[PDB]
Amino acid sequence: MKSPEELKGIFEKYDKEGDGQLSKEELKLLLQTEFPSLLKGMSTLDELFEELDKNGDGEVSFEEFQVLVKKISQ
Repeated sequence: MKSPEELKGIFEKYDKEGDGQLSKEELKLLLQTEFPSLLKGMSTLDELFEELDKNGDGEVSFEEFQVLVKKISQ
């Protein structure tokens, strides 16, 4: 891997709303374009936001998303 903190460089940018986390409006976007391999066939719209962050808060911050980035790989 290039850098372990390579995850902070993405989510935070897709946080173009100003809420600390992403409503799927900002997530479905982060998955497509930069993280296609995951949102490229499986894990569709409601299958990535609810798949790993829906503990019941219609939102996905960076640390809920934390392991998210690690889930996008081994």
